[PDB]
Amino acid sequence: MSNSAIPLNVVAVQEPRLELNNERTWVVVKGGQQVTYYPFPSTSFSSNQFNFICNPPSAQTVLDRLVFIQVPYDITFTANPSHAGITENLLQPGRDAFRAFPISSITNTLNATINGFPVNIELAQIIHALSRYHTPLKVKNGWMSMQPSFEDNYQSYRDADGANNNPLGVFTSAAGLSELPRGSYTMNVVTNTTTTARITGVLYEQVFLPPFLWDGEQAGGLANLTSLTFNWVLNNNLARIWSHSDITNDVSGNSTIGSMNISFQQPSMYLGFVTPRLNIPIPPRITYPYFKLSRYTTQFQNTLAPNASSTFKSNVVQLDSIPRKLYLFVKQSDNVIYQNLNNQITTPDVFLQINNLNLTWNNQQGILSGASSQNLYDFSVQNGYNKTWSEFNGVTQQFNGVSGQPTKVIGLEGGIVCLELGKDVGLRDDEAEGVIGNFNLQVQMTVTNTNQYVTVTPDMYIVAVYDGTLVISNTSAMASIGVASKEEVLNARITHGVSYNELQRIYG
Amino acid sequence: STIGSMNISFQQPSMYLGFVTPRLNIPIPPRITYPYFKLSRYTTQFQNTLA
Repeated sequence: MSNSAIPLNVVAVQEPRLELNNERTWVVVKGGQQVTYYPFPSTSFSSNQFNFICNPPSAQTVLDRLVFIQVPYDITFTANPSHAGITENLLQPGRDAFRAFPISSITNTLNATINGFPVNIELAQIIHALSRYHTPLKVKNGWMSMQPSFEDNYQSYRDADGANNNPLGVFTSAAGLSELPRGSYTMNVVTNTTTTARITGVLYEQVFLPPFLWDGEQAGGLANLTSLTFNWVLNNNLARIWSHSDITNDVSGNSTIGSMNISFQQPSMYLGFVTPRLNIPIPPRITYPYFKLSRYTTQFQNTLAPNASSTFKSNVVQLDSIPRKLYLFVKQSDNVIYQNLNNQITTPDVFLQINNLNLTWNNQQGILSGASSQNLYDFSVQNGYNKTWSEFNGVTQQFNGVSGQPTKVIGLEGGIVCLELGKDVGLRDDEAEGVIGNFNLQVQMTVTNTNQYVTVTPDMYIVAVYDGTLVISNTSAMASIGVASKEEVLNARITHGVSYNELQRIYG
Repeated sequence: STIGSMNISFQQPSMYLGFVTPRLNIPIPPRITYPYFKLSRYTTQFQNTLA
């Protein structure tokens, strides 16, 4: 051991097949008696709102963190003339589904108030890019499975047919022990003929936003609150829930569906409340981790396609405090796909392919500026990305065997960079991962539309998550942001117990 | 719209002030202090639309 250079320290370890001794301590697991579940049916449901005001039973009972709602719903489709006709059922075996996750992207915003100081998030634009980012297969087959859950991986729906991974097919045709497509999801079909379809069922969507958690891994739920209450609002259009394929819409048209309408019934939330036992007392006041994520967004006028490139920058913003990490992507814009609804039902979620990204932290200018688009995909996947290289940088050749038909190129749906803000952006001496303040940000990024048809005006999105303390003591909910002092950040002694990998484990 | 487009001129604008002079008997202090408020507007425009 003390053979080489600077000598080391010796330790020995027993192989797994044999200890055979070590100190084996019997461990009685105990948690409070009486864990019970309630179904709080929403008071004051509407067509543009849902409001669930529910009160904790005792205020001495901890409230478990996973929460979800269920909405019974009803849609009627009908055929437009022309395109007409028309001779196939208005709903098609392989060309039709819910968008994922349905009752989510449809909702404009969600805000739950605890204790009650409100913590709210933006669910329409935030989520579709938040989904890719932290889930392993283990998770996407667990909790995440209650709502349609298969993300759009073709640049255009029309192309997909008929692949083995067409994002909206029947259950049969997803290989054993894997994530099914979104035409897997169960619901009654009361009618289905040409000129008319009409469907019914019930969809379970879990709530996102902290401190309610959509990871499987759990942590001590919020006690000792005195009243909590959720509040959705859905943006007007509501044709966004459904999905479709161009492959059937063909003509000078136009298409088969336009138009159709939805209807909800009594939704209800599902809360859960353990009780701790009279032996072990939980503290009068108690502190929780708390994250806020809020998106900043430019819109441009320039129109680029069907596969031509260009460059863009986004108006400066001044963060109050360093986000713990931020995401950046260029998605196809909102101003379109909110007109003449056929567009709403037949445009996938996917983002444009990135060529390079240079950004500026406070005053720096040109950060990362010389890192290859390949070299952007290295992190994450180190912050947990989860899509093969070919998916990022989305493009894929796939050629045809005859004389003479030119090979066909498909967009494979683009990428979204996430850069953890101290992990690989670097911060001036004596500046933590979240201290006030305040530093400009500006993202200058060149992009390319890889979707074969058609042109698209884009927008840029940048979603930054901040890390604040939140102390819920009944019945106040103070929430200090930028918790560490600038003097405390120098000479805060390092530890060798905690592993950094265990901190990136706690989402987030 | 019918209206487009007009042209506006001005002439010779004049201000009016009122100057009092206090009684010779009663004296005014050589150094006075008034309250003074200062207004200043900060603006951030974001370029998104909603309708």
